[PDB]
Amino acid sequence: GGNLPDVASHYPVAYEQTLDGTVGFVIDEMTPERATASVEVTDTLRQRWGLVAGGAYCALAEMLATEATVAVVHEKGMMAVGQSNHTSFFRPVKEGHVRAEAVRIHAGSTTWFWDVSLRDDAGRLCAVSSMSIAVRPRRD
Amino acid sequence: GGNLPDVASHYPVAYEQTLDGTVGFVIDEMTPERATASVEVTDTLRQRWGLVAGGAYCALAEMLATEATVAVVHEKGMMAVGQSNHTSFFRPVKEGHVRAEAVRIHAGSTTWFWDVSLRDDAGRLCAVSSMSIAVRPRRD
Amino acid sequence: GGNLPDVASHYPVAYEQTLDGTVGFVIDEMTPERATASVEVTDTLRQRWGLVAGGAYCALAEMLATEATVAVVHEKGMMAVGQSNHTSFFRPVKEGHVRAEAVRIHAGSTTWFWDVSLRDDAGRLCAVSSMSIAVRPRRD
Amino acid sequence: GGNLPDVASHYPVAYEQTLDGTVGFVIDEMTPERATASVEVTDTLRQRWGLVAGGAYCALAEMLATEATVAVVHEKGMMAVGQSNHTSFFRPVKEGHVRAEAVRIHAGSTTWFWDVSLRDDAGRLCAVSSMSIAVRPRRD
Ligand SMILES: CC(C)(COP(=O)(O)OP(=O)(O)OC[C@H]1O[C@@H](n2cnc3c(N)ncnc32)[C@H](O)[C@@H]1OP(=O)(O)O)[C@@H](O)C(=O)NCCC(=O)NCCSCC(=O)c1ccc(O)cc1
Ligand SMILES: CC(C)(COP(=O)(O)OP(=O)(O)OC[C@H]1O[C@@H](n2cnc3c(N)ncnc32)[C@H](O)[C@@H]1OP(=O)(O)O)[C@@H](O)C(=O)NCCC(=O)NCCSCC(=O)c1ccc(O)cc1
Ligand SMILES: CC(C)(COP(=O)(O)OP(=O)(O)OC[C@H]1O[C@@H](n2cnc3c(N)ncnc32)[C@H](O)[C@@H]1OP(=O)(O)O)[C@@H](O)C(=O)NCCC(=O)NCCSCC(=O)c1ccc(O)cc1
Ligand SMILES: CC(C)(COP(=O)(O)OP(=O)(O)OC[C@H]1O[C@@H](n2cnc3c(N)ncnc32)[C@H](O)[C@@H]1OP(=O)(O)O)[C@@H](O)C(=O)NCCC(=O)NCCSCC(=O)c1ccc(O)cc1
Repeated sequence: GGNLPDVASHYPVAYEQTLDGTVGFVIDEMTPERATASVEVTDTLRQRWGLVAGGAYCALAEMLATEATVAVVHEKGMMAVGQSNHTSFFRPVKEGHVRAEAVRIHAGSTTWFWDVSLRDDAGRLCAVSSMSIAVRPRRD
Repeated sequence: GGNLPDVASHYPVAYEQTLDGTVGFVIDEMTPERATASVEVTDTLRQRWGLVAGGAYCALAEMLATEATVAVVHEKGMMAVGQSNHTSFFRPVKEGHVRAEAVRIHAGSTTWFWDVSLRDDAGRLCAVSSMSIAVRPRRD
Repeated sequence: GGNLPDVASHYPVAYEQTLDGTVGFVIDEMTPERATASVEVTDTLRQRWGLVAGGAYCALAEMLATEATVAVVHEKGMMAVGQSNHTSFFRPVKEGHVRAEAVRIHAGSTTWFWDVSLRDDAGRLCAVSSMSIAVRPRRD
Repeated sequence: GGNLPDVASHYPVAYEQTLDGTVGFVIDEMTPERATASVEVTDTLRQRWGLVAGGAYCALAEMLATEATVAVVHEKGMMAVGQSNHTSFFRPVKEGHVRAEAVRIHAGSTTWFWDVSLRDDAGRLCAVSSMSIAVRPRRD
């Protein structure tokens, strides 16, 4: 179950069948201000040229940012969803792992912003994602 | 597979095994200025809350934009990779298909820029992605 | 007064003393779904290398997008403000004019999105800005 | 003026006459990895609603990031221009100063990337800008 925050008795999609569980993401640490996650590179994470697909780093970042926000706001009657993701790609990843670290930089009443760094096994900065997370009252 | 441009005799990773083949993306039209693709929504595309993951829209966008660039520049001795992807999420998608249309808006010597709209089965605009593609001389 | 929409008896800053009036922006057309604006290039719009400063195209886009939203939402008791601007720069402008055209692509209850194209005197696409406009109940 | 890097004997436009000189931007520190600048808020920086215009944060960011790149690459025969600017707006600024700190996060051969934070007099983070800078061989 990816070590995601446990905020509800039931979720619509079991984690392992999600896009996230399919490609094998796992959350390591999570606090209100910071969170980390990682994944092993396999072909399922790659595109046909053999590099990790840009959308894999975006998916990693948005799950980490979104769920770190859910962790806080769910018990407050709020829902949180990705509203925008700007990801830039500095160095490709061919194999090994991708490690993500999300740092909360603003927590507003309606929008939280996380900066997510994505590093290879050598610790080099391969991508960054700025995630903006919409926070809204839950619908009934 | 998935009807990508056939520009080389073999590829590092078989399409059906890539992230893109796993989630079921299929390219329909492709021209130097415009390309379309679509995918059937299934759990493998969703996150745990039962909506299509933002990363899925981003990966559909970047494949369509990048591969549409490859189809032109590969024979000219160039490589094309995603360098930035800014995606914004307007309406969630729970089920059906996601249909993408990529329109080329600038074709520089070093950077091509594509705007990709992602629509649900009702035609509603659920996400947009601005793809910047780096075009460089092949190393090998 | 830049032909901005007249929605209030008093504004805190006279338009001519604004950043916008300083560099000489003027709105030409405005509807709920589309709006246009232009400016003459002068040194005040340039940076020290003699090209139009990237922030000039961003300022043009955000005023056009924001105020086209104000035009609709003000009389509804709402305020509208720029929440994010992603601008990409395809060709520099040395002299002449910059013309902007803003197309509304999503109008949500809390967020409207405008795509803004910025063209030179030859009609070439020099920059694009994706403006996301936050819409909130006015404070008292 | 404004304490920019002095890398050439003359410049196309005198700084005091540029957009940047008109609004009063001043660079404080500059190193190959980090740079700071600030500006006093006056009407010339604001829009009509009395808040600092988003374009002002963007122009302060892009000048600091681009000029910090110029200071390194100019002597190597390169030019540096802003190619993308993604700025997000967290808290408005009504008066005081805006202080910017640019941190270099990637220095590629063709693209440098800078993250610029913009803070008010209380130290609060009011906007962030991700600057991508293109680095190319000079034409003349
Ligand atoms: C975008 C947003 C409204 C979203 O709020 P959020 O992320 O949920 O943050 P939160 O709602 O927690 O509020 C943070 C601060 O925003 C302000 N704010 C938020 N909502 C409101 C509201 N309904 N009414 C007044 N102020 C508000 C207020 O300063 C608040 O601080 P506090 O008084 O609550 O301590 C808020 O982050 C924000 O105000 N950001 C700054 C927006 C900004 O300054 N943009 C650039 C100026 S407007 C764009 C422009 O350049 C322009 C130029 C010419 C022209 O003619 C028109 C526009
Ligand atoms: C970024 C890039 C160089 C990339 O090139 P590209 O996407 O491959 O397009 P391509 O290289 O095909 O060339 C497009 C045009 O860019 C210009 N360009 C490209 N390479 C060069 C070069 N090496 N030298 C001079 N101009 C060039 C040239 O105008 C070209 O047209 P043409 O003469 O070739 O017909 C190009 O898209 C571009 O120049 N964009 C505009 C950049 C811009 O104007 N940004 C805003 C101004 S700089 C940032 C700023 O505000 C600032 C403020 C204060 C300050 O102190 C410093 C900076
Ligand atoms: C961002 C926002 C909430 C803002 O709303 P807006 O721009 O003001 O638009 P508006 O509020 O007019 O609502 C449009 C539609 O959004 C939905 N929506 C808006 N607010 C709500 C709400 N409070 N509750 C439920 N649905 C809402 C609803 O579908 C609405 O349609 P309608 O039922 O009202 O006709 C809305 O545009 C939106 O829902 N966009 C889509 C967000 C999305 O699908 N993102 C990607 C999935 S979440 C990110 C992710 O990938 C993830 C992955 C793994 C993981 O573990 C966690 C997350
Ligand atoms: C975009 C750019 C080429 C620009 O280069 P830069 O910012 O100047 O950095 P620089 O050129 O200094 O080189 C950085 C590294 O990039 C790689 N690189 C740069 N130029 C080249 C080249 N001509 N050929 C091969 N690799 C290169 C190389 O790894 C280099 O490290 P090194 O071997 O030089 O030490 C580089 O930053 C980069 O390669 N970024 C990563 C691009 C990326 O991985 N995007 C995601 C994958 S491609 C998009 C996608 O998902 C997709 C999916 C499906 C599909 O069918 C097609 C595409």
